[PDB]
Amino acid sequence: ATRIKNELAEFEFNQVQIDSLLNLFEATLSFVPSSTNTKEIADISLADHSRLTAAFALAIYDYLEDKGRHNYKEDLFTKVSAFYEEEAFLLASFDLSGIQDFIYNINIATNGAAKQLKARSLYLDFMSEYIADSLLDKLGLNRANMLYVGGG
RNA sequence: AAUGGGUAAUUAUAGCGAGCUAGAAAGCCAAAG
Ligand SMILES: Nc1ncnc2c1ncn2[C@@H]1O[C@H](COP(=O)(O)OP(=O)(O)OP(=O)(O)O)[C@@H](O)[C@H]1O
Repeated sequence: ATRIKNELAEFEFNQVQIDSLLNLFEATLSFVPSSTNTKEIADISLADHSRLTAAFALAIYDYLEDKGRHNYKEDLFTKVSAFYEEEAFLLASFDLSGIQDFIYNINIATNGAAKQLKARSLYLDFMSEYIADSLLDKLGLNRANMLYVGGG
């Protein structure tokens, strides 16, 4: 808690610093549970649970501000079981193809052998990173919605 | 007693039965670019 209070003080809430706050949770709160007085939710960390809750809560707003509603107590608080059945979320994805054809393009008599092998598998890691972080600001979203990123 | 003859046994016994050092190096290539 003192690690939180030292870095939450001198801090600004904007898209410039929309992303340093997430690592402040994903490092510090990475092992702290959520709602410990329970019988089922024993393993959902507060770094992940706050990351998913902020991921959904933006997507309700982009689902509702496009349909044209402005009040939030009749389609959320009373029509909760209707929203439990209402399809309101996409699970997007992507798949970067041709990764090993690009990484393992090394051959005998390659003038840079291991440096190009360590660069190309890092290059496609940033490319798989930038496909995420450029789709989210083309939209109105950010790194909470990205549930995973890996090898493509 | 003379005289005629040799007869049987053993045919090697007990051990050691290989030990240690080396078990692929240097180039090409790749690296350095
Ligand atoms: N960035 C990466 N670096 C290293 N290895 C990777 C990377 N991305 C994927 N791989 C490895 O390559 C395998 C498959 O990669 P591939 O490019 O065939 O994916 P894919 O095209 O989605 O395959 P499929 O068409 O069968 O779904 C994975 O099992 C993974 O181990």
